[PDB]
Amino acid sequence: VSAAEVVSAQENQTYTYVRCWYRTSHSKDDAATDWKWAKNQDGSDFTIDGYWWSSVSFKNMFYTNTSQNVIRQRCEETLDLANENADITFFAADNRYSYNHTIWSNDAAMQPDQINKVVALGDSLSDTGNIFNASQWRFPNPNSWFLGHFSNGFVWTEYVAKAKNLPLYNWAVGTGVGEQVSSYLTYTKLAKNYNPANTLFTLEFGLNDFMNYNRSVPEVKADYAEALIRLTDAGAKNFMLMTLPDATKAPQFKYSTQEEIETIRAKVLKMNEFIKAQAMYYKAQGYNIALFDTHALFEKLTSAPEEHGFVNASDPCLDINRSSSVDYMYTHSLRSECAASGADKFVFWDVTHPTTATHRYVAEKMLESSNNLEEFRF
Ligand SMILES: [Mg+2]
Repeated sequence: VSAAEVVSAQENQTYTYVRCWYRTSHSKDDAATDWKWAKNQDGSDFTIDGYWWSSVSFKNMFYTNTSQNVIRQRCEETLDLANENADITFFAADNRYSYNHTIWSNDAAMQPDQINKVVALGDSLSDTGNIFNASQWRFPNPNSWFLGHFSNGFVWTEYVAKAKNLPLYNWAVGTGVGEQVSSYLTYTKLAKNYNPANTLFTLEFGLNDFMNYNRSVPEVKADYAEALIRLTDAGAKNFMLMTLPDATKAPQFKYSTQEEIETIRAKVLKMNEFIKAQAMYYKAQGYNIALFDTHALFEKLTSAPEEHGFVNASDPCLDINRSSSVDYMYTHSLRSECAASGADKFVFWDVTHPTTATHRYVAEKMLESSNNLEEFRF
């Protein structure tokens, strides 16, 4: 995008409204959500000033001078739910028909030298709503998956961002990581006072490539190395990396052959050694890298769930008893064991994805790692 098209979009100042989403139930066993327009204390509609921009139709981001904390506070005050599990999220919307557009809060010209946002790249372990908006709010079904998250609540990146009180800008899609990098590079050219050294990047991918597309280990390794080359060349300094959990331990592989399981598992182990090597490579160059061994953690969770506060690591919480992508389009009841224990005691929500309690557990172990993240300046 041209420097003239950047200033041209920035000068096209308007306003929009804020859609405040929330979990309707007080229990995380129920994924259903609803929304209200953010209001001011006087009862008038809350608006934010700024400019829109999109590289392609309906894929709009709204850029505002208003901070994420001010917007979050307006939603909290408007909703007044007395719901400890409200799990509020918010977006820019002109009216009830708008998609859920991400609000980018522009940084100040005089930012201190400290991490001030999280930018996530990856797949369904990280997506907070991209494929959901792209599918017109149909995939995954919003009665059985929490508002576009492939789980019953927040994913690990949201828990990390929450713990550090940082805004989270998500590029993960439940379109490839190379395209997500290109998209991140394009949208941030429209951001004001953007310094990539103040961004904490999260990156996880490879499971979809091995599980769904049967991609070779070298091509996935090459794409991963490419994503880090492109981000570091564009000024990225801070990363949270993770090894891949062995997805063959998820319930969906009850329905796969042993030969398929062994193939995928072998690819995962090879990729994980490469991820560890990549983390070392960037650490050696002076980058701030936090590597967490999610693979080792999932081996423990799936072999001894009781040692980690879980009762079941073998079945989905949802009553899904097959592996079919069609199931993401429909509403499902919880299976009896999960309705009895609560979803906070199951490792898996559906046949593939962790519950939000597992996502929180992973986030907390990641936050602990590298001496409470001693190389990052928050
Ligand atoms: Mg490649």
